[PDB]
Amino acid sequence: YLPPVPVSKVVSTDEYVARTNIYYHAGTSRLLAVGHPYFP
Amino acid sequence: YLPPVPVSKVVSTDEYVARTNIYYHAGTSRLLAVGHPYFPIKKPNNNKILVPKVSGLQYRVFRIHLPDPNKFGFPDTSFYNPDTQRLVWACVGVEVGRGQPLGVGISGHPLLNKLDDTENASAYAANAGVDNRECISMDYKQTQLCLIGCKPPIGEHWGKGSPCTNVAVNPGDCPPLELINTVIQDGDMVDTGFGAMDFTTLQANKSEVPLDICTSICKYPDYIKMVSEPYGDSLFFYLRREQMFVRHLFNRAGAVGENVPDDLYIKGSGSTANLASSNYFPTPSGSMVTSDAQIFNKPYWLQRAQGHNNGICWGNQLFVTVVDTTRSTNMSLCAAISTSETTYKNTNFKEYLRHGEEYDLQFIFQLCKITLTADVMTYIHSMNSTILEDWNFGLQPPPGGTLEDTYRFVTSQAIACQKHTPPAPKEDPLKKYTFWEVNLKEKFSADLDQFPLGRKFLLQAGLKAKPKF
Amino acid sequence: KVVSTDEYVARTNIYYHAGTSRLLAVGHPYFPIKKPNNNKILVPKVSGLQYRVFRIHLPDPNKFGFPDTSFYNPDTQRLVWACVGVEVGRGQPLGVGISGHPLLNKLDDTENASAYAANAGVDNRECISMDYKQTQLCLIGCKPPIGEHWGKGSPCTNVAVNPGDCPPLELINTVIQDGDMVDTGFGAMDFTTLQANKSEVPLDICTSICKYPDYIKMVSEPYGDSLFFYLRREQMFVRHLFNRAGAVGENVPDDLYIKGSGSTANLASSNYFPTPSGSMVTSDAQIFNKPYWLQRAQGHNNGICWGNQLFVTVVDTTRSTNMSLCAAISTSETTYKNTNFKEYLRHGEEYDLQFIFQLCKITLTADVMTYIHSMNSTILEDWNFGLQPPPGGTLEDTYRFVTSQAIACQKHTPPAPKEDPLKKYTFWEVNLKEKFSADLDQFPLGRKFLLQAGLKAKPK
Amino acid sequence: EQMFVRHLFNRAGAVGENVPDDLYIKGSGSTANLASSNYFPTPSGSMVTS
Repeated sequence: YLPPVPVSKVVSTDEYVARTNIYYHAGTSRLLAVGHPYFP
Repeated sequence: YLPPVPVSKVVSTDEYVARTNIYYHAGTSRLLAVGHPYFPIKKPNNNKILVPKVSGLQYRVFRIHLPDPNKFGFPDTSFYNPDTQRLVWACVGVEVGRGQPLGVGISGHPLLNKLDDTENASAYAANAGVDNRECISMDYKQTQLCLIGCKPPIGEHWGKGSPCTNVAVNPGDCPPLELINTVIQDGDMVDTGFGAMDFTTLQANKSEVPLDICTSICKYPDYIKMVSEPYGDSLFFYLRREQMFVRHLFNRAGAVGENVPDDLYIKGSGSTANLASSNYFPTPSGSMVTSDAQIFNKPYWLQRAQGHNNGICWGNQLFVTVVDTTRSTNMSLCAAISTSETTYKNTNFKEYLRHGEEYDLQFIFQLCKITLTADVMTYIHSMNSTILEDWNFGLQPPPGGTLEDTYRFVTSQAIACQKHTPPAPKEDPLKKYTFWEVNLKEKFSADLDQFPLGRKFLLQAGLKAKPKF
Repeated sequence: KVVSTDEYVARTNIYYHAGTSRLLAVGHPYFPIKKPNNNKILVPKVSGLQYRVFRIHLPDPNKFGFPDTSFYNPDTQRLVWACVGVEVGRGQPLGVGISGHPLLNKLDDTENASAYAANAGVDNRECISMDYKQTQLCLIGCKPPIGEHWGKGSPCTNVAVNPGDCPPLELINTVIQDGDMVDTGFGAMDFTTLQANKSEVPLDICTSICKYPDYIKMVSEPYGDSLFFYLRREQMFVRHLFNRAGAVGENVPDDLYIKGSGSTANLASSNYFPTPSGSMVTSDAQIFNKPYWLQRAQGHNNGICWGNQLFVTVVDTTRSTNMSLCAAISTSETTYKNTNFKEYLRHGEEYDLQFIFQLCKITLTADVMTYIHSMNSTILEDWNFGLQPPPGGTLEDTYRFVTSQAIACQKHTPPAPKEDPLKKYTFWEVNLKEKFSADLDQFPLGRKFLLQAGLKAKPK
Repeated sequence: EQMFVRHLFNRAGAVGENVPDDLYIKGSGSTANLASSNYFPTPSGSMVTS
C-alpha cells in the first residue's frame, strides 16, 4: 500500500472568513413558563 | 569487590532510536457490548452460551495490532535506506472515549452468611439455627484506572498451594496461603475490597460474597513487580483513583474455627453463657461520584516514562487495559406475556437484565528508524530475540542453525506410512490467553487536521498544518 | 554548644542504592495462635493495627573499597554513610478492615429513647464492633522512636488504698516495640492494669499498651538523632453514643440537678463514650509510593546514620481488609448446613524498602575526637582510632586439663559478642548487607534521583 | 453532574431466569425458595452549592 491523497482538506473556517470592526447586541426581555410537572 | 564489568547495563532506549518528522492517526469507529451482569446464559442442556456474561466490573483487555511500517512506503521514501535499517512505530498520545450517561450499578446475593446487626442490639442475639442466610446487596468500591504498554499487565492474587508435609491435613484445617503472579485475562474481576484471591477454592460456602465474584479470582495490579521490570516494557505509564467507606457491620455464622483464650475476657452466664461468633466483615459503600474525578475524555501526553522504553511498541503490538465503575447502571425492563387482562398481576411480567458498554480508542503515533551494528544487534537479541524474526536484517539468518531437510516422500497416505500435516500458522505464544480484540490494520490516515483529537496535538505544538488557501 | 553536623562532615561525589526484594507477612488479627497445652505459638498474631518496626544494618563502608580509592587517606579518616532519600512501597488493593468484641459493657442507645431505660441486671454486655481511626504516619532516624503512654504509678502514702479506689495516673516514656498498638482514639495507656473489666474495648487492644509518638520530647533531643523527619495524616468522626453499666464510682452532687421520682426516682449511669468512625478513604491522602527528598531536618544530623544503623517505622490503616474463607469438612451432602463449615481469618501484609545513600568522610583532630566521644563514645569502638593500649605479661597453661589431676576449673570469658544493648527489645529485622549496587540507572527508583538533578543519563 | 446511592430494593415479578444452581447451594425451610434476584439503586441528589 501507499495512501493516495484524494482529499479536499476540509479546512479551518478562519481561512477564508474575514473579521470586521463592528459589533452589536440584542436580547430577549425575559422568558417565563408555567406548567405541571407530572402530566399534561 | 566490584565485582566484574559486563551487564551491559540496560540503557535508555532514547539513545539509539531517532525520531522522525512524520505523524499519523487512526481509530476505531467505536465498540459496544451487551451482557447480563450476574452469570452467563447458556442453553440448559447444551454448554453453548446463549448470551455472554458482561458487566462493568469485568476487566477489559484491549489488544491492538499495527501493520508493519516497513511494508508501508511513504510519500517521499528516500530519506532512509530500508535495507540497512528498519522502521518502528512509537506511541506519543492516547485517548479513551466513554459516552454513557454516568450512573452507579450494583449487585447482591440471595443467600449470604449473616447473623444480624452488630451496630445496635437491645438484647443478646438468638440461637443459631440452620441457614439464616438472607437476601442483601451492596455497592462496590468506586474505581478508575488506566494501563498502557507493550507487554500484558501482570496480575497477582492470594491463592492456596501445598502445605509442607509434617502434619497430615485433615478436613477443616486452615489451608496455607500463597502469593501468586499471573497474566491478566478479560472477564476477570476487580476487587470489591475483599482482596485478590480464589473464592472458588478457598471459599467452600460459595455464598460468602455476592454472585459476580464468587466464580472467578478477582485480581489486582502490583505496581512494584511490574515497574520492577528491567526494561519496563510491561507498562510504561498509568493513572488511578479510587475511594471507599464503611456502611454496615455484620457477623459470619457457622462453625467456630478457634475460640479466643478465656484470659482475654471473663466468663459470662445466662444470656452470656455462650460466646457469639467472633467474625466481622464490613460492607463497602461507594461514594458520591463526580464529573470531575472522571479521568477520561481528556487527552494525554507522554514524553518520559519510568521505564526505558519511550513509547516504543515492539512487534507492531500494543496493549491497553481500562476499567470503570462509573457506568455500572443496570437498566431493567419488563415484557408482558399477556397484553389483554386489565387487572395488574405479578404473573404477567417476566424480567430481564442487560447492561450497556461503550468504548472508543484513538491513538497518536510517531515514526522511527534504527541503525544496525553488532552492539545494536547484540543488545536487541538479548532483550527479546523473537522480535528479530519478524524483521529481516538480514535474517540472523541461521548462524543459528538450519533444518536438516524434512523428509517428503511420495505416498498416497494409503501406502503403509505415517500421517503428515502441512504446518505452522501460529504466531502468538499467548494464544492460550483469550481476550477482547480489535483490528486497526486498515484505518491509518496521514492528515491530522481531519480528526477531532489530532488538531489538539497541533495546538499543543502550535505550528499551522499549512492550510493557507 | 552542639553544632550543625554539616560543619565538619564533607560530601562526596558517589552514590549507591540497594533494597529488599519485598516483605510479606501473614497472621491473624485478634489473638495469637498456640498449641493448647503448649506455650509455643502455632501462628503469629498480625494485623495492620500492629505497629511496624524496621531495623536495617549497613555494611561498614570502610571495609568497602572503591573503583578509585586514592581520593582519601583511610588511615587519618573514616567513611560514614548518609541517607539522602527514602521510599516506602505498598501494594495491596486498598480497603478497610475492622474489629469488635463479643462482650462489651453497654447500657443502651443514648441518642434517642422513648421511655426511661430498664433496670440494670447482671452482664448486659453485647456483641458490637466498630472501625478504628484511619491514620498514616512515617518515621525515620538513627535512634529508636520514643513512645509514651498513660499508666499507673504508686500513690503517695497517706491514705491506704482500699480496693475500689481511683488509681493515680502516671505519664511514662518508653522505647517502642513491634506488635504494639495504635490509638483507637482511646489514648495510650495500659488497659491490662488500669482496666480490670478487660471487656471495655475490642479485643486487639485489650492486651497490650497502645502508644503514641510525642513529637515534643523526641524533637526535643539535643542532637535530634532520634528522628530527623516525619509526616502524619489522620482523621476521625463520631458515630454512636453509649453508656457504661456498672457500679457508680461517684454520684454528682444533687445541687447540679433536681430530684426525680417514679421512673426518675433513680439516676442512670453518668458515663458516656463515643464510637469512633473512620471516614471515606481516598487514593490522594495516601502518603506512600511517592519519593521523598531530604536536605535539611530540624535536628543537626543531616542524614548521618551512625554505627551503620538506621531506623524506619511506618503504620497504615488503609490496607486493614480482612479476607475470610471457609473450608468444608464434608463435601458430599447437598443440603446446606451451618455445621459443615469452619471459618478462619487471615490478613495480608506487603512492604518494600528502597534507600538512596550518600558517601561521606570525616577529618580528625582532638576537637573532633572529643566532640564525638561526648556524643556517643560507643561509636568509637567500631572504628579503629581508639587506642587503648592493652596489658598481659604472663600466663600458665598447665596442660592438659582433662588429664584429671586438678589444675583449676575453667574458661569464663564469653561475655562480649554482645553488641546491641537493646537486644532485650525485640522487633522485625531485615539484612541488606549484600545488596548494594553502584549504578542508579538500573533501578526504578534512582533514575528519578537523576531526573531531579538531571545530569546526562550518561553517554552512548 | 453528580450522584450517589441511597437505598437498595428488589423487583417483584415473574423470574426471567434462575441462576444455575452450581453458583450456590440448595436452601431449605425459609430458604427452600430463592427470593428474586433483581436489585436497583435509588439515586440521591447531593448538596447543591452556589
